[PDB]
Amino acid sequence: ANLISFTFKKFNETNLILQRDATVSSGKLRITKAAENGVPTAGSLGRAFYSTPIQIWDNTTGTVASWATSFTFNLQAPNAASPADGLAFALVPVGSQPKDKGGFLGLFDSKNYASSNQTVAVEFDTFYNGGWDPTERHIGIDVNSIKSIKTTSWDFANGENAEVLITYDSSTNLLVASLVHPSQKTSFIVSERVDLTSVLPEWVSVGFSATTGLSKGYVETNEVLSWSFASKLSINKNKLAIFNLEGK
Amino acid sequence: ANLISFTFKKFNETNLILQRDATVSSGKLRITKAAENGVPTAGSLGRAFYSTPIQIWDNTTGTVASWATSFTFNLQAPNAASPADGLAFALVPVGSQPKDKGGFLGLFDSKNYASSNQTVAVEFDTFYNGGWDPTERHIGIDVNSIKSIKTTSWDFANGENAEVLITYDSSTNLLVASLVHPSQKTSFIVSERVDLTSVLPEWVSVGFSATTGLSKGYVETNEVLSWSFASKLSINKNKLAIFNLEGK
Amino acid sequence: ANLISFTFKKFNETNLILQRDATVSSGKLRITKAAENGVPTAGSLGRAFYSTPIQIWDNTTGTVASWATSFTFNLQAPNAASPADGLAFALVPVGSQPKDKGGFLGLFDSKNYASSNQTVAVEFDTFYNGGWDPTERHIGIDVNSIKSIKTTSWDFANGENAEVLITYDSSTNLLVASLVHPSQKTSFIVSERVDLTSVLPEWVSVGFSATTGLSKGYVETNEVLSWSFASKLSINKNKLAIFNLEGK
Amino acid sequence: ANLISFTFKKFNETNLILQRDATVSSGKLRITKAAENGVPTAGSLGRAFYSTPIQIWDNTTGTVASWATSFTFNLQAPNAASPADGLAFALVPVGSQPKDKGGFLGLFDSKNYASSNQTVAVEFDTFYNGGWDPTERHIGIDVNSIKSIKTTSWDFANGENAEVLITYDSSTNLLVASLVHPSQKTSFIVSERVDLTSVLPEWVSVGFSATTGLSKGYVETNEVLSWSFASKLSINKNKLAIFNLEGK
Ligand SMILES: OC[C@H]1O[C@@H](O)[C@H](O)[C@@H](O)[C@H]1O
Ligand SMILES: OC[C@H]1O[C@@H](O)[C@H](O)[C@@H](O)[C@H]1O
Ligand SMILES: OC[C@H]1O[C@@H](O)[C@H](O)[C@@H](O)[C@H]1O
Ligand SMILES: OC[C@H]1O[C@@H](O)[C@H](O)[C@@H](O)[C@H]1O
Ligand SMILES: [Ca+2]
Ligand SMILES: [Ca+2]
Ligand SMILES: [Ca+2]
Ligand SMILES: [Ca+2]
Ligand SMILES: [Mn+2]
Ligand SMILES: [Mn+2]
Ligand SMILES: [Mn+2]
Ligand SMILES: [Mn+2]
Repeated sequence: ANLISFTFKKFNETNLILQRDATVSSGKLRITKAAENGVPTAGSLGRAFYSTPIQIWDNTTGTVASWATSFTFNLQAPNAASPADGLAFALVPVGSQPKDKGGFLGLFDSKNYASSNQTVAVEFDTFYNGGWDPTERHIGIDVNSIKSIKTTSWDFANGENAEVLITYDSSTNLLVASLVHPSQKTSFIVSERVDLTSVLPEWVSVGFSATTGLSKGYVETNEVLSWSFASKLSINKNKLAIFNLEGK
Repeated sequence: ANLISFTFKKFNETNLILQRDATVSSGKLRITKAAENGVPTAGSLGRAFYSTPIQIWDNTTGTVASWATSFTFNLQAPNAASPADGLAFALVPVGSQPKDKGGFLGLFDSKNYASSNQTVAVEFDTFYNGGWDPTERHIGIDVNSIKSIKTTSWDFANGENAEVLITYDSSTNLLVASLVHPSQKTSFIVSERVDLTSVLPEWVSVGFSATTGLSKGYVETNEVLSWSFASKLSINKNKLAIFNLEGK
Repeated sequence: ANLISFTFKKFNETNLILQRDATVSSGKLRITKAAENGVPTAGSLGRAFYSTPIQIWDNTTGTVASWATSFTFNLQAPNAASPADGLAFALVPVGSQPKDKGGFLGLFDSKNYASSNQTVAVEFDTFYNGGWDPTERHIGIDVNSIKSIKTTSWDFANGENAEVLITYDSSTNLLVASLVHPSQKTSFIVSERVDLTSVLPEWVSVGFSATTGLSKGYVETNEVLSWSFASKLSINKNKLAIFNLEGK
Repeated sequence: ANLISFTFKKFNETNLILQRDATVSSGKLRITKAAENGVPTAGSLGRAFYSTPIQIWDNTTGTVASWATSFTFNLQAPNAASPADGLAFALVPVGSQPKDKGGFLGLFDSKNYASSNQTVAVEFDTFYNGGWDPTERHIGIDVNSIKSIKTTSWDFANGENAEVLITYDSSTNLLVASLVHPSQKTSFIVSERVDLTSVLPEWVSVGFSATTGLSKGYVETNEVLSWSFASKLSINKNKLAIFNLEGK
């Protein structure tokens, strides 16, 4: 069985693929733009992916990878009544480029299903886009669309660390995503069946995408403090307890 | 840093401490009694712990272990309208013996706080005991009492696998417990601050406790299909993504 | 696949089976007796095993475990021209008791093959017993006999740390043992085919055995500073890179 | 602490940086050219490195990474009396290009110390270059020169798998390299102190380099069957047991 894993407790440019406004500052992955004084700027889009492609499924053998990722993020809004747009963990084709900003989170073009995007994302959505969104802040699973196939309520705590765990089990095709705000003692969970052989190419880049608002005042930070990933592809035909010790 | 981990995809008597009705049958940990025909029996109590003690905190250094556990369980009731009582993952003192059966799950004596029990448990409670329980099936965190310090709703699916992840972070003192029913695509999550140095002895046995009803007809299986554990104790002063690959 | 591992950077009585003179002092596993002033005593025998049994092979499936262990030891002799006897890493039957002291290292009765001992050991032999030993200090593989089936020269550095790696590959039946003296930049290696299904019971205790001389003046310490173990048993049919990081 | 690891039981172009003749064929990394009939060709040079750079030391904190790698290789010569030249595991600067072929193994220019190459390599040298080589087949440690700073005898078994383990301990600055031929039950070991902060840049590519002879008839395969790597960089201040299970 082929294995790949990593743990970034601090970040570095050298092992990341940085796109647009995404930047490493003082060991922190700052996906969207912040001023020298620490003011988040509007109209920002940023992306970061790991420098090594991950084989998510094998066409010749029919094997599917089981994988898990954990990260700690922090969305900090100067004014909570007006922030946007959110951040997401995504699997994209290898040389994949950013798409629409704002509510599309740098990952999608529109609300309708476009299979040629070949993108799976778990979004953490700070802004009510209504054109497609549920009423409150939510975690969603995005398959080739910004219009999540399933969501769950997220009691987002402004400027407070969120510790995320996303797991994919090959044998049940189940994608699970959970968020914890340790300072609030709150927790949230989403689970949906996703067939990755239907959605993603055999090889993907894993990482993050985030945006700020399309208006001057709708601003927030989209920072990632730590990140851990592990994947296991069987040859023919994920120890999770040991994995979250690495990251969250 | 001292480390300990294991993964049981199948079970064996030889590395377990079996108490009361708990038994290994065909590689499955059957905590409570089942007939030769496969009929769950009432009035049953069973416990299983790992044969090696886990240091959960160090008095001399002040260090606290971070740990994670994942398991898959299956509660199967012939009649869903009348089952009891549930199963729990517990940390108990090393030579610890079973307590009250039924709604006390083999772990506690009463509803009031008794610190000398020194027991932390995450319960999966199939039965409304009301004397202390919420109205529906629930996951709860038990600290020296059967009366959980916090609960969350559990849409229990009869005879369907439940994949559980329990994590404890030393730095935030946060115990998180999540349950997934992959066949239903449902998921549930509980999080509460627990100071283990206040609750548990330095050394504990980790494992499971379960009971059937205190009436002839209130019967269910309490089976554990797989189990994974990992713990990390720093010397002075948990990679989770890699851990759940091991178990769930 | 069933997994078991641990890493002791410091030692504790609570997760060990201590036999005879073996003792934990200031986080160090002291296999043989030392005075309050730090003087090693003669005629000493000591043993330490992990509290959880390891399944080394499965009779019903025919599967054999692959395993690896790493430890750092220190043999300190007041007078190098007169020390004895050495220390060994051993796999013994579960409730196994010490045997002959001195040159037999607490593991064997005699030089002739006795299959009922069911013991595999990698010895680090400080003393020329001649009755069976090579001329100089040696690493040997012991199968049911103190008379090694294969040895290699060991340029033992008195009172200097030795970092050991022992690996067993199920698919090649190859036991490899290596010793490094980092302060000397020296290294030594032994490899021999051993069929464990022929030698060991299905379940074993893993750990250490050591002895001091059978004369007043032939004295040394037999200390173990750190210890790491991992084993993997397939269900029906070892990552050494990551192992020795955690390991050594 | 930042972590990185992988295990290739089979190979893929997508996560490798392939240079010159190096190619992936049927899941095997074939470093040097082979004909369609399976005939090794002369005058070949090939290199393969992992697509993610490894931080081997940190200038700002003074921290040095501990790392380990394990691989299985196979050198197959049609005529043993005339093969060349060998293969090596190397750490090179990130965008580093191949150097001289033949006896220089694609890694070096000459025998004299050139610090600007910034290359550490463990060589497995099939050919007596005399200009710098010991008389028989050898494992050597190469620091900025093809003239090894230390070697050891290698009883090379033609067309037989060699299982290699290379470890670097930050605290002792010790590089250890061992080779096992499981079919022969033979083993070999080399150890030397290397200060990596003196030799390598902070970031390196890890991987392999190999060459065939500079004469028509001096031909061999230089195949790598599996490969595992793990590295650990502390923030301010390696479990080998578990590593070599996943590893080898
Ligand atoms: O005002 C901020 C908002 O502006 C909308 O036009 C946009 O679609 C939203 O995603 C959000 O950015
Ligand atoms: O009838 C079944 C029930 O009986 C009650 O007396 C008991 O307290 C419950 O835990 C449950 O077992
Ligand atoms: O005096 C030292 C020696 O004494 C021998 O009789 C004994 O067999 C050796 O193992 C060694 O201990
Ligand atoms: O002919 C075989 C040999 O030829 C030499 O000139 C060369 O330096 C050696 O590396 C080897 O390839
Ligand atoms: Ca939105
Ligand atoms: Ca109850
Ligand atoms: Ca001897
Ligand atoms: Ca040469
Ligand atoms: Mn949304
Ligand atoms: Mn309850
Ligand atoms: Mn001997
Ligand atoms: Mn050479």
